[PDB]
Amino acid sequence: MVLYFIGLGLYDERDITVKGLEIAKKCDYVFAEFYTSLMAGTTLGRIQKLIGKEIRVLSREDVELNFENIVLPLAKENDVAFLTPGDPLVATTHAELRIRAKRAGVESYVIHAPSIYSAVGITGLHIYKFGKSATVAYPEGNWFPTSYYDVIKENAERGLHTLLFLDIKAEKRMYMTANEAMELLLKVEDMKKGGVMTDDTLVVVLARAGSLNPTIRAGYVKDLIREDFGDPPHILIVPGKLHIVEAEYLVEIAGAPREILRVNV
Amino acid sequence: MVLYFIGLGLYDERDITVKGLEIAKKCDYVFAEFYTSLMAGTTLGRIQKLIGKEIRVLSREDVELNFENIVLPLAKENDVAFLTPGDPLVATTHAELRIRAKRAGVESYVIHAPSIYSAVGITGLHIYKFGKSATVAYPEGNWFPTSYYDVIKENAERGLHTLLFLDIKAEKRMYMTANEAMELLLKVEDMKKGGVMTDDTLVVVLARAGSLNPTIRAGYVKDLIREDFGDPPHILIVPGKLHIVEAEYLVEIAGAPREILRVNV
Ligand SMILES: Nc1ncnc2c1ncn2[C@@H]1O[C@H](CSCC[C@H](N)C(=O)O)[C@@H](O)[C@H]1O
Ligand code: NA
Repeated sequence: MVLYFIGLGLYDERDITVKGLEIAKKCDYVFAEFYTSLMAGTTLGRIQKLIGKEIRVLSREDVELNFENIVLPLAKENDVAFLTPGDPLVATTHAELRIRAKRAGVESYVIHAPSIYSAVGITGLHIYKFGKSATVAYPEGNWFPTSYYDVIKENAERGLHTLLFLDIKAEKRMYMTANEAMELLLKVEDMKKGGVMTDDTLVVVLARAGSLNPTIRAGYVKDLIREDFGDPPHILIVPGKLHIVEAEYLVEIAGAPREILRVNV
Repeated sequence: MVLYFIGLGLYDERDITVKGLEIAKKCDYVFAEFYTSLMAGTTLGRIQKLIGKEIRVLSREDVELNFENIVLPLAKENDVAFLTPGDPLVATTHAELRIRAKRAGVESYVIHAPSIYSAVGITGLHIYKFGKSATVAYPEGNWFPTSYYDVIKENAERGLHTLLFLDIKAEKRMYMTANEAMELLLKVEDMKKGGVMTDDTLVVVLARAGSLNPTIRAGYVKDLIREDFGDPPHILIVPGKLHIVEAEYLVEIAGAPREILRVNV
């Protein structure tokens, strides 16, 4: 009579925690969703092969609207798992599902997994220096999202880094690139003109974290906006005031321009 | 010729990822450090057993001062593993170790694992609403550090949550409790009178994240300050103004008082 929210990690099926694999292996029913993020280094088959169970993949609608009609019911008489990319409660609304579980008299547990939210540490940027986070959403019709631009502004004013989750349309198989995010940022700059994002702004790109060779790059927008960072997923980071050691790492590991080593205190 | 930075996860020996365990098992030498943090739900013995390798522990001085003399030499002719609690490179100084590897002509790769930075998602608080993070340090002698107080003030002022790491004397295996942290904050409030921390301030406590049975509690300092949250480690969070969905979660899952649905939303 239990429901397990188990994270699968960043890139491939091996990013799952041992705890997660052992518990999933013994669950009667295994559900999962692959719309909140993209695990570029694996397939549904490989995950099934690793867990030894058939996995019923759910759509956003199946979850957001019928989680308690598709998953919870079985959880009352069985050990059920619900898998998700990265960590199941980071930058998703899956947390609210634990409430649905409670109201259906189902016990739920959470098994964490490596998340892009902490994996940003590989960029060399002090993780405690990150401020509010935001998402760069794809413009739709006449609707053009811009809130993420103000978030960057507020963080930068306080010298804090800004982590930018990039949009994803799983059904359309669309994964926003750091390039598309930079384009959208420049366009919003022309509108708000707050001097938040310009050709000379320093940015950091992390692509395919979790893989053995993620792409880690830092540089000025003017130089990175057209660079090829490889297959998605990508996140874009707008650093605040750098610490000298953050700069050295960006230069030594992310190929950033040597000149950023000279910080203006 | 290869150095692997492998994260051990949140609480016990099963919190390492499958990728990290397999790679660790294939390494000729395996180092670890338990000065940045400890794995409160396991032992060096249990981890050694799981990896099936002898694990040489390294002190803070071993890493910070002689990493290139103890670890890198061996990595030039073998596959070496360097294990750390949580997610690698989250501990402020570890990133520059990758620069040392580069200069020693050694290749390095990062194998991620869950970190408390993403694990706090289990509190039900939206991850994007967290602002700058801080650590609560014990006063001693004539030194009374209080920057963590200003961090809270600046985040809350912008409706952002503040993740507070509590002091730890790893070597002496001593932890600071959420209780002690709350007492310190009131003491600081009294000194700085900035109206940031009072008996009526809402806070969240997360203990033993990673365990299947963590302690998640939310309430006003006046009611939680002397509450027993159990064995360490403890994580204290000072939430900013809450979104209704966050409050409902704290109420239904963390046992927070209904009062928050009207007072803190
Ligand atoms: N391996 C990876 N590399 C780079 N960005 C990633 C990533 N995994 C997720 N993301 C980023 O996060 C977005 C999904 S947001 C959901 C995040 C997920 N629960 C987690 O814990 O990571 C993606 O569109 C992308 O911008
Ligand atoms: Na943060």
